[PDB]
Amino acid sequence: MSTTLFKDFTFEAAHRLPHVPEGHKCGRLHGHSFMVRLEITGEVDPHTGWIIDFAELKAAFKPTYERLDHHYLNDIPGLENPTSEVLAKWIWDQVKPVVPLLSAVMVKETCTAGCIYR
Amino acid sequence: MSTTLFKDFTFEAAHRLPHVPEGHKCGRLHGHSFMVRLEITGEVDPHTGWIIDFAELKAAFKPTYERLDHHYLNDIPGLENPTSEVLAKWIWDQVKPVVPLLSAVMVKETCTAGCIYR
Amino acid sequence: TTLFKDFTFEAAHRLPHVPEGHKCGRLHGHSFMVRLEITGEVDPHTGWIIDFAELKAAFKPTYERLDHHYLNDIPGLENPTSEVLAKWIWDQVKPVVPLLSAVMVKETCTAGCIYRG
Amino acid sequence: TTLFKDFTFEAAHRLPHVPEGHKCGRLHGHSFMVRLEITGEVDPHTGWIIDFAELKAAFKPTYERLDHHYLNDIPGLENPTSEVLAKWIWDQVKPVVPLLSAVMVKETCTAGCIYRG
Amino acid sequence: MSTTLFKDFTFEAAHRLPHVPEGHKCGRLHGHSFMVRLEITGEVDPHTGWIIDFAELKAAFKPTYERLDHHYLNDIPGLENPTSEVLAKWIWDQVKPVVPLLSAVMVKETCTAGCIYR
Amino acid sequence: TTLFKDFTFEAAHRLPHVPEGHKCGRLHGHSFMVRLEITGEVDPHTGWIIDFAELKAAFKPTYERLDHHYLNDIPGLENPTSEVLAKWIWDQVKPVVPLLSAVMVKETCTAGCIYRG
Ligand SMILES: [Zn+2]
Ligand SMILES: [Zn+2]
Ligand SMILES: [Zn+2]
Ligand SMILES: [Zn+2]
Ligand SMILES: [Zn+2]
Ligand SMILES: [Zn+2]
Repeated sequence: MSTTLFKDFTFEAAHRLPHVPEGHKCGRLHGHSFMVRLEITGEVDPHTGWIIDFAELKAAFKPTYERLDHHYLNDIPGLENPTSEVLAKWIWDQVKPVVPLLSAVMVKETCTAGCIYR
Repeated sequence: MSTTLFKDFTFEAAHRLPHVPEGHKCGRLHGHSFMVRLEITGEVDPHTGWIIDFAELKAAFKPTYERLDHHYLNDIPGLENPTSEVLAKWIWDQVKPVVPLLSAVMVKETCTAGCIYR
Repeated sequence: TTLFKDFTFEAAHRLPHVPEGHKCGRLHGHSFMVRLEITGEVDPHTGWIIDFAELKAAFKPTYERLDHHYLNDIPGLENPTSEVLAKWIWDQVKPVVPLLSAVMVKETCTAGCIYRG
Repeated sequence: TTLFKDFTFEAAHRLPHVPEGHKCGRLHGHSFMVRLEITGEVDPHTGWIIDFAELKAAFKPTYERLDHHYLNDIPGLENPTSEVLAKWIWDQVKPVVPLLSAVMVKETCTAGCIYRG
Repeated sequence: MSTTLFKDFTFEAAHRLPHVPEGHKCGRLHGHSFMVRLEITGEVDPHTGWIIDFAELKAAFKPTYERLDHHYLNDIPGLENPTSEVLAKWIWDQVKPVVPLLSAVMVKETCTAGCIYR
Repeated sequence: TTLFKDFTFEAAHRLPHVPEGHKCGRLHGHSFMVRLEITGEVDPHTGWIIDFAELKAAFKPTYERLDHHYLNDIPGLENPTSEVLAKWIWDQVKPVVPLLSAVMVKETCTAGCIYRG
């Protein structure tokens, strides 16, 4: 049987949805306190007792983090439609290359509402 | 690989357990601040960038919601034994017909205790 | 210096004096949070105003009266609003916990009430 | 006796008067929490200081002005810090809710601000 | 399709990591407010409407609980390297024998960081 | 107007002056929450009482003394109750943050302590 590990970051940005019908609240400029969850799966080095470091995880994420934190998302190439579904994937795509063990990504824009890409 | 989405509602009702041994706290009339989590899986329309709406999800749930919120659960046909296990299913059963993408239902009666039916 | 301790208990209530078919008038329930908070000086030796276990015991009677119960049944709780209810709690505990200074009650996660003094 | 009600709304803002390329000066956003809290006596009959639904309605105008909006656009919110912002809210509501006694605003989960009186 | 159930406990202990490079914050004596989640899967007795009791679950866990709560973890045989990965497993191992339905164990040492063994 | 900022740090402690084999006397630990809160007037131009980053820096020394450490080792923290501990923190920070008005410490999620003034 298997072990997975998981780490939460939060960040602050503004976004808007380009393709919502004209009235929709969601297409007005607005913002959120997003939460992101990286999750990794793999083996547990018998010496460190770790799937992986974390210092190493943080710093691998960080440049991707910094691009979103306290920023407007539609200006980031890839996120012209900054939906949770689109964003969760956008992350997977940036970090999967530098974190091979990336198992799944989760994005919550509100307390009460989220998204999990694999 | 695949994307799932998820939405939290909370509601207020009273319930009691019909079949607990005579002393049990749980068979006295009492109530809870329940939390319910609908989760859907499916594809991400390339134009909307959405698995589905939400306004559309909310309103599809709503009649089922309204029947539980600020109500006593044993009076609802189906919930004569308003356990989490029984309730989580009871929901699946009402909403799966109107939300084909329903992937799983979660019911938490306390902060610290829940149930996930699929 | 003030301390404060928090408890959830799980119960039912309806409000009797509410309009027509208003939804708080239908027998419902909530997961409630109660916060006793107390003010005194720390013992220069224990480093404590009270245990937190001295507290627990002194509450426990009132606590099991409410947890997993229906509130309207409880003399003094005909009409169990947050306001009635926090006050009622204060009346029960102030005798057994003289240092006690506030009682806070929350029905839901987002509403709540403080009965000070 | 005090009551308090809590609301999240979801919005964008940037701070105009901040150094160089400081990160709060880049157009960002937050999930905000607002807490109105009010002080009065309970009706000896309703058991209430106010509904919580009387409240909701009296706020609702100001609330939809902020939710899902950009704040700098809102006259009086050029410079939307927590401090500016809680005060601004107080100025809008104190007229419509005279019992109102504090306004608390939180940008993030861990920072926040109370504008009393 | 299937029902799983889940229960949260929290506990207080101190631990340190034996095998971190010399500076690391993590190898200094420190402690945490850990959270543990037992999760069970099985069938729902049609009379009780329960996968299982809980009173029965609690008390089956309890001796294992008591050994960790308000204790230093490196002194417990098995936990000489009290990492989340190692600890989550350590639990599985103690409770799986007395709770056959144990489906998965979760350990969170901070609000923002955890581990799920199966 | 008051602001408040929140920090978790992760540490160990035991209480020396506690009965027999009482469980707080066994070397344990907690995830602690510290809340500095401060009261002053907002700058009519910045819209701020303080940064939140001016704060962070002024705390940081005391903060890394506690985070990931054992508390009984720290002069003045023989006997690290919440009460001792919040006060101790106040004594360290009030010099570096004169506007500071409360310090709140929480051992667990449900207990806690405020050292005002
Ligand atoms: Zn949005
Ligand atoms: Zn129940
Ligand atoms: Zn109610
Ligand atoms: Zn900001
Ligand atoms: Zn640690
Ligand atoms: Zn302790």
